[PDB]
Amino acid sequence: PIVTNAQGQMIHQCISPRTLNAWVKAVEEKAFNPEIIPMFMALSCGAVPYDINTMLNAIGGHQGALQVLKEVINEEAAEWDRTHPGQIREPTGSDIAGTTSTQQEQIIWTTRGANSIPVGDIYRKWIVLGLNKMVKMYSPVSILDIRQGPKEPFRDYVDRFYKTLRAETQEVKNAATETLLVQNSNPDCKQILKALGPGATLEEMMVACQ
Amino acid sequence: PIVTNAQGQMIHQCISPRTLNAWVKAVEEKAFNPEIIPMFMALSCGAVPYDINTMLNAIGGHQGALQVLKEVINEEAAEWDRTHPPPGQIREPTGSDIAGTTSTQQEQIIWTTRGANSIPVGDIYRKWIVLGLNKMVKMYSPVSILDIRQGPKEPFRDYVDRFYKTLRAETLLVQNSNPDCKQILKALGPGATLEEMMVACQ
Amino acid sequence: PIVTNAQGQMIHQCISPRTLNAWVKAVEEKAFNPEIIPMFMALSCGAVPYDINTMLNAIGGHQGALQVLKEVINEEAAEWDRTHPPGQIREPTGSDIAGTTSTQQEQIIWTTRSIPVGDIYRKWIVLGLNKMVKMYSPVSILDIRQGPKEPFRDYVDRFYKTLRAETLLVQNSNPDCKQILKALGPGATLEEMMVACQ
Amino acid sequence: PIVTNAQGQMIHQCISPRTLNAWVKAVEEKAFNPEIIPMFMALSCGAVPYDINTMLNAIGGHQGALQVLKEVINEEAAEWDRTHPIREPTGSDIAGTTSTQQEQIIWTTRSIPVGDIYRKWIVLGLNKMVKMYSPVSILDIRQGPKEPFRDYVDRFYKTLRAEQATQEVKNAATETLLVQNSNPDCKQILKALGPGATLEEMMVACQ
Amino acid sequence: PIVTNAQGQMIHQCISPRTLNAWVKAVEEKAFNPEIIPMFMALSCGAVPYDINTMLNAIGGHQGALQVLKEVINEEAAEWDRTHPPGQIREPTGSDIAGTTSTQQEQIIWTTRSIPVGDIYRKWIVLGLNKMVKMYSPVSILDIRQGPKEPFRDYVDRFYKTLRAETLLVQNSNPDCKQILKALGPGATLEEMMVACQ
Amino acid sequence: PIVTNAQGQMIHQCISPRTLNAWVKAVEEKAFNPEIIPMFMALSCGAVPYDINTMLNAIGGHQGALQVLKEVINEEAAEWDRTHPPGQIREPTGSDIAGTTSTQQEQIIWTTRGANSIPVGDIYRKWIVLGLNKMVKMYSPVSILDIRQGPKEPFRDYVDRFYKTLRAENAATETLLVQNSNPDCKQILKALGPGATLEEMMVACQ
Repeated sequence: PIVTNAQGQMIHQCISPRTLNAWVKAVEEKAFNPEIIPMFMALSCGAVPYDINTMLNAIGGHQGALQVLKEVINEEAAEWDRTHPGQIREPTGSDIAGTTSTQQEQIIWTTRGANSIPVGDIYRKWIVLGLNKMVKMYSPVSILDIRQGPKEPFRDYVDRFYKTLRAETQEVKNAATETLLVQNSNPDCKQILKALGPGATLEEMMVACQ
Repeated sequence: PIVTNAQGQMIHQCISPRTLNAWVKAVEEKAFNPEIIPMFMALSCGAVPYDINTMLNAIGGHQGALQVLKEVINEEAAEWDRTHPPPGQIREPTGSDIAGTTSTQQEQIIWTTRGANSIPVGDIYRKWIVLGLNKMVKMYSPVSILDIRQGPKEPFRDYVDRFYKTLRAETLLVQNSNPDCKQILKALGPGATLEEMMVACQ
Repeated sequence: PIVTNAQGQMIHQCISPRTLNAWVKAVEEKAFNPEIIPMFMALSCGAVPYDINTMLNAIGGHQGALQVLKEVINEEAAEWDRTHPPGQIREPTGSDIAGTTSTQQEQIIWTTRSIPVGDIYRKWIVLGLNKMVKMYSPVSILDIRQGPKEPFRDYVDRFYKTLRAETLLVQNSNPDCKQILKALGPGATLEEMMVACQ
Repeated sequence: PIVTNAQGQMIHQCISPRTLNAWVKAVEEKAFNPEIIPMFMALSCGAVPYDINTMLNAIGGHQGALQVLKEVINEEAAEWDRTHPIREPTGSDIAGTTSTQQEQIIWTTRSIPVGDIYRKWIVLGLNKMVKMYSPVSILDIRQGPKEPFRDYVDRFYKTLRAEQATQEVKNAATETLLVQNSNPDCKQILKALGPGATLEEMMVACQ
Repeated sequence: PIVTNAQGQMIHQCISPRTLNAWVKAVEEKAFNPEIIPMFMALSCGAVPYDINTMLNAIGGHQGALQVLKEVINEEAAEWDRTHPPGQIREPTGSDIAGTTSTQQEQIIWTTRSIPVGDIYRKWIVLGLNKMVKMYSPVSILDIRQGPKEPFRDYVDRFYKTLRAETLLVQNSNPDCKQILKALGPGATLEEMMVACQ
Repeated sequence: PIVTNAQGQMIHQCISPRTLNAWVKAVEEKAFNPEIIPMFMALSCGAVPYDINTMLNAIGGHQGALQVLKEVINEEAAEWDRTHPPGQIREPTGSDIAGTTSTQQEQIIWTTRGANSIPVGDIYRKWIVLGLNKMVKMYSPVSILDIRQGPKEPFRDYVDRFYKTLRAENAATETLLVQNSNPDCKQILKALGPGATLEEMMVACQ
């Protein structure tokens, strides 16, 4: 990340061994479940591209997934260059990816006074795009084929419903609640849920199926 | 959270990996047992809404539960906007600004640390989530206080813990005690403390 | 706890997640053995009643034990109210010291004005915890007798562990040691006893 | 690393016990898998050559590996002295063998980044070790008859990372083998997607 | 320990959960082997008697050992009162230094006026711990004899391990080394002895 | 170590529970393998002799090794006194640098004085590393001559045992490495000609 010294200058601070190991453990445990996105965003908070590359390269397995991320980064870096053909140069696509830029150069870009480019946040946005492709990828089933098992508790069916929905806005969710959640529930709950009338909250539904 | 830099300015500090894992492990282990409420309040203490959403979004399972929280948060945000109707300075925070959905890290700090009309969006948003979390504690409570009956050979100590654990999730203690203790408990006369009861059944 | 900001004002500081887990693990690991009393006192050091309630409420199990504590707290709060009947803070009631009817800020004003509401509430809880330590004590000190081939070292530790939860040491010692201990007369130090039985 | 004391002077900072043990555990756990390179670069971040030698010398096993590193360091030290005839730092000064902590700070804070240069040399030796402990060749990575393409892709790029470790400009032509060594059911699907399809498009079409 | 607030005054700082567990784990793991002495001095470094009693009281087992320590503390406290008989603070008694009749604040003023009551009380406890280290020493130095096929290096470690709890080294060595050791003449260092017995 | 208080004065700061346990665990796990030397220098960095003695005395086993160290410390302290015969501190003797006859405060004044600053902390660390090296060679069981590749041992593992033993005692002679390899590799290794790097050798025996 970036920090200010006693002198008031913007200097680089190395990513901590704790944060790096926390990221390694997260990818090993949480695979590419939807919660890997906020885990990445939290651990990469305030990081410059130099720090972020350390995180990605430190992952041991999942090398096919990391290859998908690196492909996505090249696409976004190319799109950047397309719209962006003793002072500091303007950052290229590879400069934002930290592959052709140094720690110090990345700090100058984020903290300069005129035309401040947050290269850290942009590169984080590129990686979230690749992670979203992987999160969508390890969830095969679509929200339409999420039907409550004959002897599945309604609590657990609701979690599979919204987990799958998460892998895919706030409003497109509300279209699935009143048309797919009630439709795909098992016959024991569909009778009870339709008996609560329209406009019932999700809380009122989960209690009525307990 | 918020911290002061070397110059004395109020700047954002990212939530620590320690705190984040402590909250993630807590939800994994404690489901929505009653003790999840004080854990959130302790771990999110001093957090801005940006930090708090990271905690909620880091949860892996319980996505149906989190949707109940999002309903409660929107309801409370509506109450805010209703009682807080809408160049150069920051805007006045809306309901969604306190929920951190339409406001940034910097804006949240400006609201909390400004000398004029300091609105603590972090504490307000924590209050909204505790309301949603309280709804979940009742929901994952399996047993009713009535089906907690002492086993024929169950120690009274362990029976008392299952009794008050169930009571926590949402004259009766003596009725549901096993036949051996019921004779002993009624023999202690009225007004006996829980200490006296646990000793007389050991 | 309480801290001073850059302006020099008394403000509330959140109990640390480390300290909270230390208390949670202590209750999980040390049950209600006698050493839970110093553990509570150390981990709740400098805490206002708001902080202490976070500690008690964070415990998952042991709810029967916590119910005994709240009975003790109500009794002590009543004793407070009995002896303590515009623009300034009210005088704290029993429940204000228990943090149930008082806020974080009110608790700081009381302590830093000069009524230490934090330490008083700790005294009430230690009183309740003492009742639980005696309660989970399985064996009575009278039924602590030295095994036939038990070393005097281990018997003494097992003896005083029981004594901690709530002339007899020499009586319940094995036959080999009682002769040696009675031959030293009464008033010999425990060092002299432990050396003479090794 | 280098830090400023209360007076504002550049003084040596002792490497922390946390960082040192993290590196010790990393070598114990990660052997010479490819991810040992980022571990070293992250844990040696901001380090002077004095600090870096403490990390290398703290390793318990793998003494044959360190001898490969020490050969590589001497090879790079010779190249340095050849192109570069306090004093001005020699090749051995960057390795921290003939220079002191204070001298290394003077060089870095003028400006020759002796810490970063010596890290660059050690990454060269560690890359040689990553390639060496790589068991399987990329040619013998073929998709199983009932192996899911997802799992085949991960074994493929695990192996591919291990042998392109010692390469400066990585050879992107080798990935074509992924389609060649894939099982007959997916090769039909992959040849049906034509060349230039992204790895995402391949992994979706084989699930 | 003692710290200075923003105003520059000496105020009490509570012992950290990290330090307290380090002390609890140490006594659990290292029993009363000789290395418990330096462990205590490091973990109780800078502590006032209030802090030190927290450490001792947090120990769960070893209650017979702690009972010997508390005996020694009273003896030293009596010796203090023996040699140390309005508006300002009283002069500290033996029990005041032991933290049994003195508060956190009183202890700090004494040290920060002087009298290092923390260091004195640590010194008294080291006396009791030394009595315990000698007491849990099982074997005497004479029954530490080099095995017939024991390497001299390993014999030396058992020799000085036992010797630490409370010219002989050469006597108790096996016949194979005694020939070599006596043949090196007197005044040879222990280093020289270990090379000649390898 | 030494730190500055709010007043700006040089005062002693107690060694951290983290560092001390790290040192205790290090000696328990790493015995007297060569890697014990870096652990000591890193964990004792910035320490005064008072702190360092706390580290040594906290070690539970290896009391014969510590007895060798105390001889070496006394030997080096004598060398100091031989070459180093009203209001401020005395000048430090050999035993003062070993922390046996000097206090915490005395050690700090010596290290932090502007004029004639004697770094008693670093000097005593040098004496102990000298003794610890003697123990590293001593727990080295085998001599470099009896390190021969097993009949079915992979050359990789033989190289590690070779240089581990060599580290315990700058000769820089690899003539034994090729000589003591098993007959299958010696044929291949001698066939690579002189001047081949260790990388090329380890690759050619895989």
